[PDB]
Amino acid sequence: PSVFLFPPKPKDTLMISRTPEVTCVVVDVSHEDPEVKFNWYVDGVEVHNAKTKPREEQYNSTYRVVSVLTVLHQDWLNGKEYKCKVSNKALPAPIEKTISKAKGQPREPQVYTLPPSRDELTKNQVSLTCLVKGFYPSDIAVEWESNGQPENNYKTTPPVLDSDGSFFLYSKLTVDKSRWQQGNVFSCSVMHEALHNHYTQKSLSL
Amino acid sequence: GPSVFLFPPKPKDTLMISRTPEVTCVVVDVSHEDPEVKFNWYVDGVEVHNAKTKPREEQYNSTYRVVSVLTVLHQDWLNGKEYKCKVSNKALPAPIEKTISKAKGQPREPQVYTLPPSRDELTKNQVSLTCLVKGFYPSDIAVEWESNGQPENNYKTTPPVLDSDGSFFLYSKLTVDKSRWQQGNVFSCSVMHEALHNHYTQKSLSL
Ligand SMILES: *[C@@H]1O[C@H](CO[C@H]2O[C@@H](C)[C@@H](O)[C@@H](O)[C@@H]2O)[C@@H](O[C@@H]2O[C@H](CO)[C@@H](O[C@@H]3O[C@H](CO[C@H]4O[C@H](CO)[C@@H](O)[C@H](O)[C@@H]4O[C@@H]4O[C@H](CO)[C@@H](O[C@@H]5O[C@H](CO)[C@H](O)[C@H](O)[C@H]5O)[C@H](O)[C@H]4NC(C)=O)[C@@H](O)[C@H](O[C@H]4O[C@H](CO)[C@@H](O)[C@H](O[C@@H]5O[C@H](CO)[C@@H](O)[C@H](O)[C@H]5NC(C)=O)[C@@H]4O)[C@@H]3O)[C@H](O)[C@H]2NC(C)=O)[C@H](O)[C@H]1NC(C)=O
Ligand SMILES: *[C@@H]1O[C@H](CO[C@@H]2O[C@@H](C)[C@@H](O)[C@@H](O)[C@@H]2O)[C@@H](O[C@@H]2O[C@H](CO)[C@@H](O[C@@H]3O[C@H](CO[C@H]4O[C@H](CO)[C@@H](O)[C@H](O)[C@@H]4O[C@@H]4O[C@H](CO)[C@@H](O)[C@H](O)[C@H]4NC(C)=O)[C@@H](O)[C@H](O[C@H]4O[C@H](CO)[C@@H](O)[C@H](O)[C@@H]4O)[C@@H]3O)[C@H](O)[C@H]2NC(C)=O)[C@H](O)[C@H]1NC(C)=O
Repeated sequence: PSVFLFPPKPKDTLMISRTPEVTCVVVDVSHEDPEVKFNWYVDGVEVHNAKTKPREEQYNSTYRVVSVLTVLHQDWLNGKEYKCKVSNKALPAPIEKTISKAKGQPREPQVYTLPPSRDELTKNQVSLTCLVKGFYPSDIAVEWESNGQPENNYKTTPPVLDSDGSFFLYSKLTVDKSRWQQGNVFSCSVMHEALHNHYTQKSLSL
Repeated sequence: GPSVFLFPPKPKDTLMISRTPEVTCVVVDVSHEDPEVKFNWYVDGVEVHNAKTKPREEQYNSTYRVVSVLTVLHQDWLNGKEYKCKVSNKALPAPIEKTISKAKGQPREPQVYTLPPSRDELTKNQVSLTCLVKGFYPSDIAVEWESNGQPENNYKTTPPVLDSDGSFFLYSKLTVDKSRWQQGNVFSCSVMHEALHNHYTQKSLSL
């Protein structure tokens, strides 16, 4: 049996309206031993808010038991430490897995929008590029809009550790060349904890 | 018991006949009770005997580590031949087998575009030169920066990202002093991929 611990979504922790949560996933539970017990602690103090989602039966005669704990936005952003304690009959000793936010001074991202290369103008579609660099930690959310409507044909690279100790990434939005040439306005939206109101956007148009 | 890992060649090694592409089979957690290890190599299911096995190395956790390296032909790898490493040990109920090959699928030619720094970034001491590569399959690729015939140092490249059409794309960012950019120096982004003619292409960028 193995224990995995997953952090909340960056967008959930940056907006008060949303609900962030820490997920503790237990895999490779055998048929003979389906009993799994969960204990949650926050900086040592034990909490009792966790809930256990229904367990799945996978393609190899095992079970995946998942426990979810809701966290406060400010506790996570302050660097509080969350640990998941798992006990099972097959285990010799209880397993403890620990997670928290990355430590360090947060740094404000810089957002630049880049128009399509002149070479790409011969194609039927063009690439709109959003460059975000110099931010820390790596938790971040990027979205594209146009006239207040979310564009959906975009892909974002994972954060990459830059040479100065910060992170950078690129986001690529693909639109029809006709939409670009007509003067439409496209925006790149960035959410990070070091930004004022955790939000900024840069526009891009011909 | 022992665990087996199988590593593919480096992309530059398969794309240039001057270099030597290799496939590495690694066996870890070999106990002192049964330190003997045997390797059997198979190319498309046919056994080969030109592999080089290196003497076992004792790790500080009281376990041995044995490595076997097979040299491959460039055209064999690019044609999708499967390579199989078979590891035999007396502590194993059965031999362990691992197979590796190039990703299946029709190759697609990369498109390379160079993007100048954003006008907003010109207020900084450092500016960002962006190289965009998209539409390539498989994801094995090499991206390098150079200027005036000499390689550049301060560049980073993102991992390949699966796009919406089933092909890959990535970005490479070169960081230079604004003074060098504004003086008209020419920076070029060179890309190595199997779908390219001569496996090499180059796109320049300057002011
Ligand atoms: C028998 O079957 C078992 C189950 O069957 C399934 O498993 C597969 C075989 C597959 O074929 C399935 O078809 C099959 O049904 C199987 O159990 C396997 O075991 C695997 C390992 O043995 C394990 O792989 C690991 O996966 C994790 C992450 O897994 C997530 O992502 C995958 C996709 O990549 C998802 O498919 C999966 O469901 C998991 O989902 C993520 O977790 C949650 C839950 O969804 C999400 O978070 C929440 O999301 C919600 C919304 O959905 C909310 O947003 C909420 O707020 C969130 O919290 C999360 O988003 C999901 N992810 C995504 C993308 O959506 C990988 O991380 C593992 O990679 C490891 O790689 C190295 C190599 O060892 C490890 O070292 C490393 O560990 C850590 O690395 C850190 C580095 O940063 C380091 O700091 C740590 O110290 C280090 N830890 C340790 C201990 O070293 C990584 O962990 C790895 O690939 C499979 O996930 C698991 N199955 C399932 C279903 O989970 C058995 O193997 C199989 N065989 C046998 C013999 O039993
Ligand atoms: C006893 O100790 C062994 C050696 O550890 C070292 O020595 C001891 C004394 C300590 O000092 C250690 O701190 C020290 O590290 C352990 O062996 C290790 O076992 C683990 C698994 O149990 C192996 O992890 C696997 O690593 C794969 C990648 O490994 C490459 O990259 C490593 C750096 O990140 C590098 O250290 C490796 O040597 C290897 O390097 C590549 O080698 C090839 C061929 O030589 C080259 O072509 C590449 O260019 C090299 N690349 C680089 C970057 O250098 C992972 O891919 C792999 O993950 C895969 O499998 C897991 C399942 O386990 C999947 O979940 C995952 O998705 C993925 O598919 C895995 O993590 C590790 O490599 C071993 N170390 C060595 C040196 O071989 C023993 O485990 C330990 N025994 C016990 C009981 O503890």
